Amino acid sequence: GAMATFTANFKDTDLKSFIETVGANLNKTIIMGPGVQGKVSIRTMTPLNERQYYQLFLNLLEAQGYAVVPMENDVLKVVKS
Amino acid sequence: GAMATFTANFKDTDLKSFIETVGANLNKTIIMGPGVQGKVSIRTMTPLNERQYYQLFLNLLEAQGYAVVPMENDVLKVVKS
Repeated sequence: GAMATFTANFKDTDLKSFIETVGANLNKTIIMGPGVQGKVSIRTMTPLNERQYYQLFLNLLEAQGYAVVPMENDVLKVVKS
Repeated sequence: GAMATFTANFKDTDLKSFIETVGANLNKTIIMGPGVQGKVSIRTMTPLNERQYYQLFLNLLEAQGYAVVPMENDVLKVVKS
């Protein structure tokens, strides 16, 4: 039932900037290790609700070789796996 | 990369006018119940995505005593809570 308003359409986008954008869109504080580097592409087929967008982000980062762990006070920390 | 593009800058405007303006920005037709009245000022601090913007709207209205009910054909209904 939740509103489906989240989309992604990135081609060869800087991965750090992508992570920052997603974090902002999810109202999370982002902590990134210095190993977080490179490019990512992702295009949603249809709009997502917030939880589905969060799930996509997790599944994508895992596939990219990045570990993503929640920390106190609304933090997501992303580091090399 | 361009979800977070909603903004608000309203000073001493009619609540009804504010509701209508949000509706237009969300491409939603507004249905208002009786006794929706007031004045509001509100300013976003950074640009918001649709979920964030809608939630800001809901939070503001709830503080005034109003609920929002999505309805069919891209309607938002605003009634006393």
